[PDB]
Amino acid sequence: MKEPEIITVTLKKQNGMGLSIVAAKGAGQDKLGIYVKSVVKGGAADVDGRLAAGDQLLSVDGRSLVGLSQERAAELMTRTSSVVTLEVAKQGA
Repeated sequence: MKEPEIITVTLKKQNGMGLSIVAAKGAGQDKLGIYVKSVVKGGAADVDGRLAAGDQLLSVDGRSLVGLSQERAAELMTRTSSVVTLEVAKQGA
């Protein structure tokens, strides 16, 4: 069985979020997680070096995006305060 690495990271907003995301399902998960399609060079997450491309997102600022659409997650990420906590999962398919 595949065993990824999920960790909650805390980053701030410099000029939005330069990274692609997707709301789909997978294995051992009958919901829709917010996966990271890619990260635009220059973004706070890219420059820092925490999350990577082809990852999964569960919790955001204390909340949980388990079973939400790409719009709901993306819209929620933009409607956040200065600091934004995100729990990424080290995986890939």
